[PDB]
Amino acid sequence: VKELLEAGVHFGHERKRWNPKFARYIYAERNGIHIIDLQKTMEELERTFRFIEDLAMRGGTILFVGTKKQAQDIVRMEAERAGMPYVNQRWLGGMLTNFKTISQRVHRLEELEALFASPEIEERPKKEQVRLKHELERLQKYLSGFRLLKRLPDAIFVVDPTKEAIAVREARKLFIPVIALADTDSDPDLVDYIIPGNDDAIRSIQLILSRAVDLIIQARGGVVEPSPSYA
RNA sequence: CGUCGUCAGCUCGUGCCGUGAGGUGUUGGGUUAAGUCCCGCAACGAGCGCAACCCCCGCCGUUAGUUGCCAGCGGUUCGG
Ligand SMILES: [Mg+2]
Ligand SMILES: [Mg+2]
Ligand SMILES: [Mg+2]
Ligand SMILES: [Mg+2]
Ligand SMILES: [Mg+2]
Ligand SMILES: [Mg+2]
Ligand SMILES: [Mg+2]
Ligand SMILES: [Mg+2]
Ligand SMILES: [Mg+2]
Ligand SMILES: [Mg+2]
Ligand SMILES: [Mg+2]
Repeated sequence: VKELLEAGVHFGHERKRWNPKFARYIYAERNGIHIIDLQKTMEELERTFRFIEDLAMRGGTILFVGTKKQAQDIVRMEAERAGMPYVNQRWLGGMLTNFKTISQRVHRLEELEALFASPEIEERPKKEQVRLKHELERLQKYLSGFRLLKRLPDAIFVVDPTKEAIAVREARKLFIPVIALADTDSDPDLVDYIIPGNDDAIRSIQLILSRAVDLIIQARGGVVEPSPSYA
């Protein structure tokens, strides 16, 4: 499932703005930039995917987090495709560590879908319609990929662990294992199942997250053919 | 009951940070009469306050016509 010229796709990036624990995943540094050893990326993609597989084939949830503008859209696609939750927009504080309270907000979200499907009163004032609807779009913006989470994920997949340090933090306090793609600006030891690759180029964000979702469906019940990628 | 003070404020739940007192939220940019609302945010909500719901005055309509009103008719002791 794994493919090999991801070299055409990413080979990583970032100049000495690096974290030095990431030393082991580096072949050399080129155009004043850290160049990620793909042979290591391989060793890892395997061991990571093995974990991913077992989790799919036991029907266990993955939380997908990415909000850096680059990996932003491709998590709505790729996660819906896996029929799994994600946070696309802002990563609210305490989503895992204070789950039940955050979710108490999704009941509100549902409750608006129900109320605003119609009618059960449109004899409520004009302002209130406006007010309530504005709220509705709101929850929808952050909470959309979140509602699929009815229980604490059995794992979480993150695009930038540095950028999503809070996320990795919340998981570790819960023992929720962490999967992440991570370029050279990252603390490796902080990840359980790790994908040492460029995390800023959508070429790469694409390949890795897709093949992830692919392995997710392929072992879950079915197989599928190409999914959406912006050029 | 006064007062600060009709001032925009004071807290809480759980989360997070801190050995701890405590912090966060309630800070921050814009806006408002206002913790008023907007956006941003390790917070996410909730409460007592703000506001709204009640009374008065301003415009209009309807229900009413006496003890109140008199526009036109008729009388009119000259006082609807
Ligand atoms: Mg980065
Ligand atoms: Mg607290
Ligand atoms: Mg201290
Ligand atoms: Mg503590
Ligand atoms: Mg406290
Ligand atoms: Mg205060
Ligand atoms: Mg305070
Ligand atoms: Mg302010
Ligand atoms: Mg005031
Ligand atoms: Mg308020
Ligand atoms: Mg705030």
